[PDB]
Amino acid sequence: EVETFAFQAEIAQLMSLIINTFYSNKEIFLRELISNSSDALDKIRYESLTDPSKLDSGKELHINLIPNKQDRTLTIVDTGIGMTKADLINNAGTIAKSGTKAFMEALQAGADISMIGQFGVGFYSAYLVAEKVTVITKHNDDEQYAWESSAGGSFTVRTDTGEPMGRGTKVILHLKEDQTEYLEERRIKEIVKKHSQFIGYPITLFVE
Amino acid sequence: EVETFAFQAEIAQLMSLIINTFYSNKEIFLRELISNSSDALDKIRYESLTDPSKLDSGKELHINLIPNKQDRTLTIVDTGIGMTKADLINNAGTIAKSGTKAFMEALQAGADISMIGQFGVGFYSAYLVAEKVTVITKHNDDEQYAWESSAGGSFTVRTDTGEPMGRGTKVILHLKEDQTEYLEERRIKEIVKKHSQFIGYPITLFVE
Ligand SMILES: CCCCN(C)C(=O)c1cc(-c2n[nH]c(=O)n2-c2ccccc2F)c(O)cc1O
Ligand SMILES: CCCCN(C)C(=O)c1cc(-c2n[nH]c(=O)n2-c2ccccc2F)c(O)cc1O
Repeated sequence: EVETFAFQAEIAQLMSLIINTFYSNKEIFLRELISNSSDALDKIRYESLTDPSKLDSGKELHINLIPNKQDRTLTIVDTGIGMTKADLINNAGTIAKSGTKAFMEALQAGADISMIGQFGVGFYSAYLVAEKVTVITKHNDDEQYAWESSAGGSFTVRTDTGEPMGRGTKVILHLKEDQTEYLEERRIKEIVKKHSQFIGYPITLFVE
Repeated sequence: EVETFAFQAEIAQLMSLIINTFYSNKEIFLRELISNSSDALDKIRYESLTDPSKLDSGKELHINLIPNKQDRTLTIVDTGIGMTKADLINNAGTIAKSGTKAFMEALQAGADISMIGQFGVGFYSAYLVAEKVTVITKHNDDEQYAWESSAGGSFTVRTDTGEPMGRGTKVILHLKEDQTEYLEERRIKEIVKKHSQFIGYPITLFVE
């Protein structure tokens, strides 16, 4: 039921850098995850133009931010196109390899960690604030999958037995003990207003 | 052979704004066209992972910048995924409508024309420097098409009888008389270094 995969050398090295480098501007993880969600929403919106049945799994195109102080998690939910099992493995493999190489070269040349998104590896900035990331995803052409990594050079993929989401992606950030500010309403509002004010989909910040 | 289409009200209004508003920072058109080319290159690179035959129409993934002082044109060529006839009409229609609305609202609120790309309508910044834009495109699933507009509320689409390009998109900017600086080698190099230094594909500036 649970499949374990080794990250390739470059991605494993990038994840180690993100976890271990001293960098105070951690708030940029939110902008990267929202940007990825917006891109997935653009994809399903575009496909629905030639094929309206693509929206049978859900018409609403939105992003939800769900803080949970009890579980110490910040969840980013979108109703985008979602990812197939192959998409998950390819995005944690071949895509993340070319992106990492180009980004790590720039960091050595004097670039900032905040430019990560320009290299297509923005998702991995989640490890600035999270000790573990769980991704639940559902694409129209596949079953619901759960991807997870606490870094450490590996990730797991399993079919998800949880509540069906219709279509889209849910990124569950298991926050580091010293990073609970990202569970606070005013702090999340501040980051969204600063970095994601022009996203073309409604962003709802859930209250506890 | 030649089909004529009316732009919808919002896009026609955006194109008029771009042509008539006083805005000195025109150089941003290049960044938007290179960004679109990079996105199309990401698309074909991703599709080729599950299907390597997608690269039968060309393996090289690059961007070429071709100035022509005689014809007063700056051409941006890419070997990206290209666009089908439907893609051309949809990108000049439904996609450009939602993007325009969101962008024009921001401009009224105090935003800058330089943020156009965040709204998915970055291509239309070409009209800051061009009096006419011709687009030649070839997608694996369709024939070679020529799209053209001098704004004025309409665009044409025809099957292209020119030289086959294999796969990708060619954007031909017919420059305004006072915008010939964008044909100069040092000026193009300056803009690419400033705004497109981290693009993940080789950018070749052709010499005359
Ligand atoms: C195992 C590594 C993957 C990490 N995750 C979850 C992400 O990057 C990520 C992906 C999507 C997504 N759904 N469908 C789709 O095409 N994308 C996508 C979007 C932008 C770049 C690439 C993408 F695949 C999302 O909505 C939200 C995300 O945070
Ligand atoms: C009639 C209006 C269209 C204007 N043009 C030519 C562009 O926007 C434009 C489009 C592509 C392209 N090829 N394939 C594909 O998917 N794209 C694409 C990329 C980014 C956003 C949307 C896209 F369709 C390109 O390589 C270069 C471009 O300058």
